Amino acid sequence: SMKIDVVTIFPEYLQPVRQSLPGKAIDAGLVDVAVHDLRRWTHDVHKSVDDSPYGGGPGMVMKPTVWGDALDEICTSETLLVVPTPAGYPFTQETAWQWSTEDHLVIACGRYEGIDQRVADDAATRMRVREVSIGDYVLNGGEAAALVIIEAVLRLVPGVSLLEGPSYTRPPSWRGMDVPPVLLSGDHAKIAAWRAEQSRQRTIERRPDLLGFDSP
Amino acid sequence: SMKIDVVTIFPEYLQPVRQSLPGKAIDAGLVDVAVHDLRRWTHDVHKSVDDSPYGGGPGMVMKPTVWGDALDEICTSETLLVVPTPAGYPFTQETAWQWSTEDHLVIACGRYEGIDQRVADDAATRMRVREVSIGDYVLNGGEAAALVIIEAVLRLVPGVSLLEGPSYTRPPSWRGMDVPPVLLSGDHAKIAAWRAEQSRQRTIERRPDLL
Ligand SMILES: CCOC(=O)c1cn[nH]c1
Ligand SMILES: CCOC(=O)c1cn[nH]c1
Repeated sequence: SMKIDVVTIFPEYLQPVRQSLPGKAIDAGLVDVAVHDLRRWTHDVHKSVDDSPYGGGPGMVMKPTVWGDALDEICTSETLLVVPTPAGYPFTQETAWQWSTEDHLVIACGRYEGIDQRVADDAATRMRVREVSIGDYVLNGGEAAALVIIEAVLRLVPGVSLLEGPSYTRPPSWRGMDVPPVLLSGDHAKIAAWRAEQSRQRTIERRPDLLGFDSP
Repeated sequence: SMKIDVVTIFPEYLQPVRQSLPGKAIDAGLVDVAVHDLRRWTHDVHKSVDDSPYGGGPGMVMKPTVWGDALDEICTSETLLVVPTPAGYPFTQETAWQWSTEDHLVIACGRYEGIDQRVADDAATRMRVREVSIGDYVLNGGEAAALVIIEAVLRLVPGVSLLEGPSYTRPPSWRGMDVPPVLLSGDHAKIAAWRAEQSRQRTIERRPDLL
């Protein structure tokens, strides 16, 4: 069974929920997901986890010491350490398929200004490290990106190109709008053709990059 | 004050949590977020929300009569309707900035196989509709994508290029590794030039597509 550990200063936010895809996986016994409060590894009364950046700039950077103790306790040399960040290598469907065979994923959630770089540098001396982006926008912390990665990966676990065109179900006419009649005909070959053409025009319009063309 | 309505068959999973950024905004009174269970608008005892695809194929497609009623109740002509889908236009930082000044966002979460296309086509005749992808991977449903979109938009509400390089804070030395000396130099022109070169090298290595 696969084990996923998540580390965050917002533990309530990432606590697993029974009625969800990861919730079902856990219940089928196919995965163990544990959430850890980063503040468990702090010593001071005020339990501080970040500080102003060396060299100046906005916001705060998470301290290396606290992350060091957390990952020392949670990770082994076998661990794949996942770190969401706007500056990461791209997380894609290939990435999801690959991670779906892993024994132990640890996901380190940190603020967007970053965890002190020495943390990832240190971890890399003992385990495989993957800093990754799920897309080109900014989140305040890695938490929401962790939830996307967990969804993408777990649905590919055993036992759990081109854009898709429009899809339709009953009734065949609704508010004066009809389902494309080819879909009603039962001709497998004609239906395959119409769907291919629909996918072509959608991909060219919305995602020309996928077909090897310049973006808008 | 911004209003966000989220429509889903997984209401617990999407319930706001106090200990989060969206939870802070809500308690600060900068947004009101409302989560609705789609099953509220079903017709039968089974609370059916999908049905087999015309033309055949795997998976199921969400019913137009059910989503139709739900959006009639929730949306107004001022609504910007958001539909996460792998087939969408890309959601980017530019998109988040645009939506951050909207009065009413409604986010329709469905399974990845899709919602009957006539729902969006119908809605687009009396309100603004945006189908968007948050990245090139497959989720079972739009729920996690909605959390990401809400996160990116809300942090841009008042009150709540190249890649960024490495960042550092105290202590100066840790486990045999020193913060790069130039950052403690007090030469802020040189610091900006060093950070630009770090950004350039990191972008070459991790995202060469951005050049
Ligand atoms: C630490 C925050 O991380 C992000 O904002 C992100 C991750 N992927 N895309 C954006
Ligand atoms: C309705 C399911 O939505 C997705 O799978 C998705 C959205 N953006 N990237 C993937």
